Amino acid sequence: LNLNIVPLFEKTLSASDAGRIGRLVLPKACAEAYFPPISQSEGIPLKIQDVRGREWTFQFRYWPNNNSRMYVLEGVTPCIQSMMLQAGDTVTFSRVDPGGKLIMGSRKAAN
DNA sequence: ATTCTGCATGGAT
DNA sequence: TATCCATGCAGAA
Ligand SMILES: [Hg+2]
Repeated sequence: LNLNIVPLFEKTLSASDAGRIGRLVLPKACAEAYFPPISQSEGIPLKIQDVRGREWTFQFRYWPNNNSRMYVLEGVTPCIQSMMLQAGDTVTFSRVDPGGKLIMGSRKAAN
């Protein structure tokens, strides 16, 4: 059958996202809009392939923030290093239709 | 000291 | 006023 890659959204890494803590923050709008919906704080494990085949597995989860939710992927440090990534570079998420498989990529900062 | 948690804050807009 | 995510910041180990 016929296949296509739908871009979902991107995230320009912050220091907090890029450093040692291992959590990459997702803006709520984007999280709820493009990832599986989730009803509990401690969310689900989420598998994302990269261009060169490799599956990564993060916990996709959130906490109560104000009267809403703040969202994150936990356990990302391996992947960031593997991709030689820093604050200011950018990660792009993307979906493959039909079937809705999640994949990812990144690019270096503008300089 | 250190890393991990689980939020809460407040700066930026 | 409001929103909200980058970073603070305390337990707990
Ligand atoms: Hg990654």
